[PDB]
Amino acid sequence: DGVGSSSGNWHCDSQWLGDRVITTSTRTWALPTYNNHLYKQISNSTSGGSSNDNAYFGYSTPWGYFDFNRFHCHFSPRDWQRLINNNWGFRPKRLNFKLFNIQVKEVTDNNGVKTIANNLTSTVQVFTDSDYQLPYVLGSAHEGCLPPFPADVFMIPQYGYLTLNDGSQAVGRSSFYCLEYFPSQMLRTGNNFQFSYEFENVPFHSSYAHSQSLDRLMNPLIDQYLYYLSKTINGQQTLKFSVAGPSNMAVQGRNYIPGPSYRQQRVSTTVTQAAASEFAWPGASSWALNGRNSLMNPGPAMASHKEGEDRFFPLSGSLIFGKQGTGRDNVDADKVMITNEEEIKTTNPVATESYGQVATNHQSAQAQAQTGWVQNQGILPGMVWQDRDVYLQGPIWAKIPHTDGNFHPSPLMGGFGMKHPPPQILIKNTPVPADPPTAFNKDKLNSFITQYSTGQVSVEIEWELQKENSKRWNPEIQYTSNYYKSNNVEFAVNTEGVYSEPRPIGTRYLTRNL
Amino acid sequence: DGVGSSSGNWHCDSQWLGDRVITTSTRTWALPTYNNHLYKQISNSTSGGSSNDNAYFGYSTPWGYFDFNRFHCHFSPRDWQRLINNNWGFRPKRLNFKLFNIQVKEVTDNNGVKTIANNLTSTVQVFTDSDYQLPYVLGSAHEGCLPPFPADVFMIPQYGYLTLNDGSQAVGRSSFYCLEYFPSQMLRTGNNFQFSYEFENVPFHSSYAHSQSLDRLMNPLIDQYLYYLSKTINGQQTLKFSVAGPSNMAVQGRNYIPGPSYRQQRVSTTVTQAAASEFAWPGASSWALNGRNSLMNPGPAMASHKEGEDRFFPLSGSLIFGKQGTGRDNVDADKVMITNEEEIKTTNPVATESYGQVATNHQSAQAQAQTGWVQNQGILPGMVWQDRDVYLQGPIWAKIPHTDGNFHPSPLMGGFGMKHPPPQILIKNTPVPADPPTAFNKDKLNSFITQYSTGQVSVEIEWELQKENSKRWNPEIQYTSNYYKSNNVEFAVNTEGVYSEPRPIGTRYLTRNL
Amino acid sequence: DGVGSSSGNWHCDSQWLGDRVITTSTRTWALPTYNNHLYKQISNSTSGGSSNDNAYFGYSTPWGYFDFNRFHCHFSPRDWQRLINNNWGFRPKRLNFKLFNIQVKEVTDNNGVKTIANNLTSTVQVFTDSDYQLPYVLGSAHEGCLPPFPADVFMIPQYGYLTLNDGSQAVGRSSFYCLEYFPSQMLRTGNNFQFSYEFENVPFHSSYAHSQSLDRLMNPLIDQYLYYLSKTINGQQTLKFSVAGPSNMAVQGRNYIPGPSYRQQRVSTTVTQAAASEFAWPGASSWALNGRNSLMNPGPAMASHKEGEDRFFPLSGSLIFGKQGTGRDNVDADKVMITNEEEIKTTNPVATESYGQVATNHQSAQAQAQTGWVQNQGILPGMVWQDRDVYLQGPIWAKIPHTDGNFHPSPLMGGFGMKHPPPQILIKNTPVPADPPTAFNKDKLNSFITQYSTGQVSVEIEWELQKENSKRWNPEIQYTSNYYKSNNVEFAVNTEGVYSEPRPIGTRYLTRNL
Repeated sequence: DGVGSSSGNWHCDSQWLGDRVITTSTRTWALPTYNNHLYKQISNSTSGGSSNDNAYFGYSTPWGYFDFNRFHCHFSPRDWQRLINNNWGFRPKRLNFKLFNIQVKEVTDNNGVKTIANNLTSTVQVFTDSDYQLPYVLGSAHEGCLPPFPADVFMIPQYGYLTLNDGSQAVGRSSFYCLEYFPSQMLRTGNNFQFSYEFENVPFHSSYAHSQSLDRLMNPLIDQYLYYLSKTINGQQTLKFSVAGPSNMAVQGRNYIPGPSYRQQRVSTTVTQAAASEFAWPGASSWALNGRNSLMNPGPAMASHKEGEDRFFPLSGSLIFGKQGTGRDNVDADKVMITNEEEIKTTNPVATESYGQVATNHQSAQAQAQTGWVQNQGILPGMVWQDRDVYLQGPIWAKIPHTDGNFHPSPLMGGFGMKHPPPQILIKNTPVPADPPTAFNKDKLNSFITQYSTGQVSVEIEWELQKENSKRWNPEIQYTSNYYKSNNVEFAVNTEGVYSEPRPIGTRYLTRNL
Repeated sequence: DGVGSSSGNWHCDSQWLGDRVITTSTRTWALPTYNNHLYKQISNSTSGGSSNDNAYFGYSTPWGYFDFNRFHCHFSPRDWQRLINNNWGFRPKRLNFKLFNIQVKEVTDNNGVKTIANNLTSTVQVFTDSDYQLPYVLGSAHEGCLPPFPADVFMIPQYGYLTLNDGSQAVGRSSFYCLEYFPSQMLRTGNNFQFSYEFENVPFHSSYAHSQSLDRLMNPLIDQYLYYLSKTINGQQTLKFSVAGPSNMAVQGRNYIPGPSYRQQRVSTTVTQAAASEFAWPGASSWALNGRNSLMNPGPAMASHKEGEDRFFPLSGSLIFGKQGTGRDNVDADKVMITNEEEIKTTNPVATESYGQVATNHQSAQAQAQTGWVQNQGILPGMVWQDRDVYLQGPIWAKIPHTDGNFHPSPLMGGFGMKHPPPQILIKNTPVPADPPTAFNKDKLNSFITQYSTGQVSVEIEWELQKENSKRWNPEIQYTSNYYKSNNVEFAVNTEGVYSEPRPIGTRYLTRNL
Repeated sequence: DGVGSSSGNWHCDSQWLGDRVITTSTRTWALPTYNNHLYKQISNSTSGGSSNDNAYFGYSTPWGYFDFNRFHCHFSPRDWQRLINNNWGFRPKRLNFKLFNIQVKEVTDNNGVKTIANNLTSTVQVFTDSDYQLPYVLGSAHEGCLPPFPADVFMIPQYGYLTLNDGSQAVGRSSFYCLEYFPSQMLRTGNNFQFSYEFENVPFHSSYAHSQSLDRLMNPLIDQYLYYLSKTINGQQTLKFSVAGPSNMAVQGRNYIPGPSYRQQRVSTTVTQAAASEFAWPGASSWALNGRNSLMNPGPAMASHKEGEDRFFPLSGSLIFGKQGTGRDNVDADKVMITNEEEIKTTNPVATESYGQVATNHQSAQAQAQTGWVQNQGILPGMVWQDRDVYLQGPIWAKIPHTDGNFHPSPLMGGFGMKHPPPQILIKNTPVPADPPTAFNKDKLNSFITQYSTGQVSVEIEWELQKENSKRWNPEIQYTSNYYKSNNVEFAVNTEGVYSEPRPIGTRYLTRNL
């Protein structure tokens, strides 16, 4: 429109209908100039790294991008509490995104002092990768998302991507992408940008915990009409059979079995434990691709620990969040928040235990029957399992890789897997050259006016709800704040205005039968 | 129609529309009399074999069959080059088949000299197994398909099938099929045969190579909001956590993991390597069925070798084609063409490497953390993979076995899996008895006129194309002939008129993101 | 239709309308099996040649082809005489082609004796290269055309083509063409083939000789109003000028100049001339392409000899025809017929003379004026010329090479140049395999029934005529037979039934002004 007219209003609210909840969040963003308007080839050689498992090749772009792939970007703690305490499931339906109130500033430095002024004629470029023609980086748990607290002003992360690499070198199959080779809208201070997106059909997330275990689905009062091998010896091959009943539930015939497993090493959170060695990488569970070892993290959805063993967690089978103010490198256990998936112990195997035992020979009068531990078990017919729970500060969705085949493409870090997820939204400040020389020079200009941009961003997502119809008589487990006095209110600001999330919040508090 | 009128024309051409390509191929065939018009029980006893893994029971029929289940039967090398260099995928849509210009000949031998003359009144019988009531032998990479060179005249292979066997003996469940118990059209020299077939819906074949690896999908500039266990000891269980970022990509959380594996033994193509033993069968990867060991060949789609290790190939995990003129038994490595699947190293594990490592115990102050190699890994949720590539001389389709359950029924040798593939087309010369005795004899006649038949066969297949919409800036890898001078043109005839295919041609040259 | 019904009639006649003449010719042809149904790579190595100017690479096909690119294939000598004596020009308009009365024979040899019998069920394949996708070999003066005498039975020439070569080797850019990769009609004894072709617009051939010379177009009674430099010296630079008039026609100003030239060495037909050396190749005029020297033959259209010098002919600037019964190698001059282009001496320069003289320095008081002979002269503005005359036994048309640029694409051997000439008509006997073995063998069949085919071919061409409207008073020169007695009639059969053409007949007997 014009310089003196706002191009949008501040929309931040949650609307709770019967089977739907609509979340709207608005944030103020700041966008600097990245790479000084240049594309730069990057690799482990340019970052000084030399281990082959950490080798890479790719490019850093002068473009930024908008990321809102975390639940706390849309749900307040109270809204999250309502969702998890009142619904058996939820899933995103549609998306509305807006950019408005664009403000481009120029920075001039004379001597140790910088002056900031408006550049009303400068432009900012925005486009969406609706055709998914660029590498998708929103499927990784990267920082730079919209802040959970609406009052926080955030910096737009720089967009970068990786391609095929051989050590620090590239190959002929490696691809180079120029983001200026895409049509993009150019916005001055009076312009705004908006688009709508429809989520593809995805299953409802399981925001419930099973009230029954897979091995306890039988009637505890009635025998089965099936027999099991009880005895074998007299005290001669004396085969004896008995009815499987309530007194021996472990040997009863069952129609379904627990889901797959990929065993994790076990770590205790108890201080004054002596470790026998440094094992964080040597003892790690891991998968190899083209000679590169990657850590299995978080791996298949498995129960974090057995009943009563909350002190143990899988070495890399659980999401680890950092508390507010936590450092980047080598922080203590009390500075991080270790999530656990104990709710899925009713259907999924324990992460730090073998799946089971399998016969490994033919027993005879000369050879005793032998069994072997199954540390990793693939998918078998009749298996049932629960996917990893999602969290308030955890990811929402991920892009299913474009491959010939996949099985249960639920993101392993939690969330909804989609072939066509919300498109990447890329933003960049248009370069503004400084005064050029009065004589023609064919070289590209390298002198630009120092600029940055700021504005507001709004994203609205409609969520579909799956209401609970339980006939359970006794009250359910519910997420609740603790009344006991404390120096600060949980999920609030401190005396210095710092917002903090004191604990990870799952979704599985209500119960339903298996 | 009549003796002196052709029943069809020679159609051999390729028509390239926008999203579709129509291939038409015509060949001249010759059909002899098989088994002297008899059905014969066959087994490993009748072929003199005595190893139980090679034991069989079945029947050889006097019928021949038409096979066009190889890509070079329909695509010329130039058409194949266009398809692979300009399309991200393709799949068959519909089929047209024709038999015409039937010519039945009689052969008479007087003394060391044979005379060939037309038998205008004799008939040839043709029918299609549209109901799939006969054993399907087109799903195996058998010889006898239409020649890649249109000028070559080919011999129709004899139809045979196998049933249940116990050693060299049959069981009560074994089935015997009489092909004369089917309605078939009888054609004289003036008649022709034709039918149309519609391919069932199949996914597009992946004629692309990924430009990204599964372990390099993150933004190389932004840290994750997740932590990993870095340290453990002081130099006391001192648990330390760090942010997973660009400097350590191997430990970053990931949503998807590489596909399944079934490890192959590794063989070097380098001459003057000393082998430690004869291992081609003892070292083989293998699966057992009812006490019979079958070689795992080609097995699950896995990367043939790591980067830079082209000299290595899996022992039986790759398709091996023979060069023109190559012998049948014990030929050298230079007489065969070893295909490789290096393009799928971005998503599939290396065939000659373990899938990864899994924890095998509980670490403590007394026991060091232990890990074990995963040589075989089944399907797990979140896995993605690419199927085996198809080749110009490789198979096109296969029949999915009629079973209660299957997973990703893409043929392991490459191609399109279908419950209802193109039906088997069976052809046989009608027996023409010689002069019978003037006195009645109840025994079946065993004196027949020596006959064979010849004619033309045409098959037209419409293929749907998936065009590429890449935004890649740098040029792609393309299949191209080499300009450098040579004695012969590749994919052409020699000075003796022998057509040869000098190398296997895949389909994965273009690139797309993962 | 049927075995016992003719598929066409014998049409051979000429119809003379006002401005059009329609020629129809029918011939009986015989087609053997070429290369034993095989494609064969050929080169100068396979023919034993080692000079680099004669090096080649290409392929010989089992296909034959129909050629009627000679005027005597359509015009009888009397029709040719009428055309040349009554018309100032002519050009082809449209074409009708027919194949009918197909007869396929099988040949069996027992011991030194061959038996020929009909094979009523065998087929012959015919198609036209209407899209010009195959190398065009009809643009060369090759043998194998329809005989000039309608009663002669001719053998169909074998089709072959050449591609890019480096010595006896090929390069990556070399192309291999399979003629079975084209749709073709298959004809039994009852079938026939026909198609129509429309000639693209071409200029009328000049069937006239100019009655004026380019240097004698002025009025012989009137002076010009232009002056020329007559004198220079006194006997001091004394410049003198004079009027150019009838007394000095050589110095008169002229608006147009004779056409281009490329000088030929001069050869006398007079016996008992002593040559100073062997010069037939060393003295030859020639052009080089990629290091290969090709003879300039027949080169640009130039006058064969000056007035009264009929004994001289250019070394390779004239078409040389062989008399009936003339051998292939090293025949005497009386065994060949040397054509001459003396009719174009009025506009074209003499082939064995320089185009003219050009100044080569600046004359002064110290340096005498110098001139140099112009042995080769390119196109200049104001040039006019006549193209090479066509002959009764000479070629009719040629295909203009598909190139970015060309100038006056009239074929240098004479005729009409067309981007889309009459398409090549290719014919082949369908291979008929002998008795195949009773056991399947994957190799292509190499045992075939010995066969050949015969039939009639008819071609009808409509020619447009350009009538003469001369006001010349005295009678014109006309082609006429000589009344004087001779042992045989010219253009007739001998006592042994051998038809002969005793002399080449041009088209330029009538006259018109320049």
